[PDB]
Amino acid sequence: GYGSWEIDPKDLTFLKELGTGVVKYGKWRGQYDVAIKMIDEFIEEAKVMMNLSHEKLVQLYGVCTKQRPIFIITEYMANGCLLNYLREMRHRFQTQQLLEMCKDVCEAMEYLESKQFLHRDLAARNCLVNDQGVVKVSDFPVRWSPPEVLMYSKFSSKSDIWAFGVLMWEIYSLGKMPYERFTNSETAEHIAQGLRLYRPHLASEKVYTIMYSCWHEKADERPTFKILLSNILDVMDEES
Ligand SMILES: Cc1ccc(NC(=O)/C=C/c2ccccc2)cc1C(=O)Nc1cnc2[nH]c(-c3ccccc3)nc2c1
Repeated sequence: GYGSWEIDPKDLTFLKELGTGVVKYGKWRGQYDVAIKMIDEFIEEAKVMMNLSHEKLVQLYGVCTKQRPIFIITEYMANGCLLNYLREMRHRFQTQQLLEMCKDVCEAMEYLESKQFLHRDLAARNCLVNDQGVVKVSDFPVRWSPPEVLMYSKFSSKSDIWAFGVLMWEIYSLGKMPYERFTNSETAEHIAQGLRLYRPHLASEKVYTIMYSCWHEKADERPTFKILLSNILDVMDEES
């Protein structure tokens, strides 16, 4: 048994399909909006989620494991995927809020960092946005990877840092694909040569400094999420 995490499937009301396992929108005891994910490796995700809880991380509500198919149930993020939000919902946010989106993600990642947990696929496509426009972290990505990952499969806290910088770039470019004119192969070559993503027009020089610091050639020279959070706050205070 999964203790207090076990949900009675009878308490669920399915309403709409969200993405295809299969994720659906519904209500839990007719009161709470939820997302429901249908299918040992699948249940591994839930176990990870039972041990992680933060305001900017998509929250597990429970699991249905006594019935096939098995369900994983989370909070419902009304505005969907961050990538699509950036591309399709620009009428709903101003330039000042771009940094707030970065701060939301940075807070989630600082929490993960403190738990010595690696995300390994940080990108806008893996973030969700709620009804209030709050961004939360959810769940080969060459364009989000540092040279040591592409060359040696060297994953660390510093590979999440690199990926975060690319995410910041995604936000400030309003959801452009990083290295938009290159293939994955070309991107890897260019990254190894020390080429870096240009400054998006919406990014001030101080904002760009933050994202650029995430892309230092030497992993050990990249900041931590604790440092990045303080930098973002400082810029927020100066530019707002
Ligand atoms: C159901 C489910 C189960 C598990 C996970 N796993 C993690 O979040 C990982 C966390 C994590 C793990 C480790 C570390 C960090 C984070 C996610 C989900 C999940 O897709 N939830 C969801 C919520 N709201 C949504 N809104 C829309 C939408 C709305 C409108 C349009 C389109 C789409 N789709 C949604 C989907």
